[PDB]
Amino acid sequence: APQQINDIVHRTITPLIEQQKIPGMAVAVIYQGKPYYFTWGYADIAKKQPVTQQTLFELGSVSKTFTGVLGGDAIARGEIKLSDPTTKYWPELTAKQWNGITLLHLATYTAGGLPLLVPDEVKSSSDLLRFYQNWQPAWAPGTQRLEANSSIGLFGALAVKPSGLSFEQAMQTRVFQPLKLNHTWINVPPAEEKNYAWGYREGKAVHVSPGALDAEAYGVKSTIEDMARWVQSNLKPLDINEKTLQQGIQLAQSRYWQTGDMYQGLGWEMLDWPVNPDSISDNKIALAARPVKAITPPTPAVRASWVHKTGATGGFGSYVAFIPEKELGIVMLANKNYPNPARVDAAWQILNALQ
Ligand SMILES: C=C1CS[C@H]([C@@H](C=O)NC(=O)[C@H](CCCCN)NC(=O)CC[C@@H](NC(=O)[C@H](C)NC(C)=O)C(=O)O)N=C1C(=O)O
Ligand SMILES: [K+]
Repeated sequence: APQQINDIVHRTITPLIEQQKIPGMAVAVIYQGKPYYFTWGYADIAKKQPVTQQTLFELGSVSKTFTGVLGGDAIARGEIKLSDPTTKYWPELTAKQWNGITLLHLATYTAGGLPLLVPDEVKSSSDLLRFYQNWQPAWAPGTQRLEANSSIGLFGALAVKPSGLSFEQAMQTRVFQPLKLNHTWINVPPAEEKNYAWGYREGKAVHVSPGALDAEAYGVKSTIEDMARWVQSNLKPLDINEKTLQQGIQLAQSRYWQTGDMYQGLGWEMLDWPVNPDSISDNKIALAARPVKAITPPTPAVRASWVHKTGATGGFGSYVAFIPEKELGIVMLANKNYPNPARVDAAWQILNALQ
């Protein structure tokens, strides 16, 4: 890389790895549209496998950006509308609380207090219908935001219903394959297992456990090369040749709701750039309910934005940020779940120094 990039990334990430005891890390910076890669540590401590540009990391909540874009692509295809009632796509959802809950609400965590996780004792398609039928909202729809894998995960499952495809098949054919994300996976194939990093949680090697709507909310594993390509695609959607996908990326960066200085997209979250770095979590907050103000109608993707998403599984911590008006971006993938503020701090320190 150019020495300026080299030096800001290594002076920022080296002490981050130290302080947070991160076993393994990959970083990509996208600087004038062009990726630059950096790796440290181990992907598997016991087997002494290093992190490389081909290491797969669990993206956790960053997976939601893929679900938001796949949903955007389905809207652009005319298969769904965000204004549609949920019940249009799941008619057996007959319980009265669902009257007035739209796909917009599900995609943006505004349905009225759907939980962070679907309960572990929900396995089957009948178990999932009972869970949603029996769920009692705390709030009226479109009033309060509570980040929820049960919310955006249901959005993703319903958004693909009119295509006739499974969620994975729609994701593969409509998002991963057009963007040449050939080492990005909902289910890691046997051939790629040698590249799949272990996560580490209290010294113990761990992968993300199966659960209900886990592909749709937190199930994507990717490399630092494919995640750099995902940032480039989201920075510059008009270079994408597949029309509905280009439009789906644009819809995922539209501003649907405002809480404080943040704006809720489909998966992506946004602030106005330039951004105060204390204004940009899990500083160990298990549940953070916030009032939202509708942006009526949604603002199309603002190029002067800090667009980002954090992500965690038990063993992994991910972070993606980018600034369309500067052609700048960053992906940080780690095999430890370390505090969200340390992620945002390091990302800001890097990108600020490069504009
Ligand atoms: C801020 C949010 C919004 S929703 C967001 C969301 C996206 O990243 N989180 C998840 O999907 C969470 C991650 C929780 C991190 C450690 N507690 N759940 C999962 O990924 C799946 C369940 C998870 N199950 C577990 O029992 C734990 C966390 N794993 C281990 C190894 O102990 C697993 O890894 O298999 N999590 C939070 C939160 O409060 O932790
Ligand atoms: K599943």
